[PDB]
Amino acid sequence: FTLIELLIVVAIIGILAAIAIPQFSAYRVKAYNSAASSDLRNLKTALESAFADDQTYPPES
Amino acid sequence: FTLIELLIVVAIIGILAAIAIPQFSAYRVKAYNSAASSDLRNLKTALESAFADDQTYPPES
Repeated sequence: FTLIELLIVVAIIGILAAIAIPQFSAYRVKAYNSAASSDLRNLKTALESAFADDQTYPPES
Repeated sequence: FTLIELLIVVAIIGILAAIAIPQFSAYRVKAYNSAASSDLRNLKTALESAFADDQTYPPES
């Protein structure tokens, strides 16, 4: 509308364009880690189930 | 408790359910036999006692 109105908008667009976007890197690597430790604690039950069938842990591959 | 704990129990119940139970058949037939041979060796003394009373073995039945 008025030149002064178009001077507040550009003064607010500048504000709302920098709101300290956080580093969402550590908060995701923790999920990837806790998939692998879960997966290992599960894998152990398969190994120690298979031993109590065969008196041996499985052959590799 | 834990699934692995319930995998050792079933691995031991299977063991303690097959411990080579022996054939207790010959070890009992020997007792039945040695009752009858004892009984005969006793019965002979009654026959050969009764002869030395009557000059005869008993009539049958």
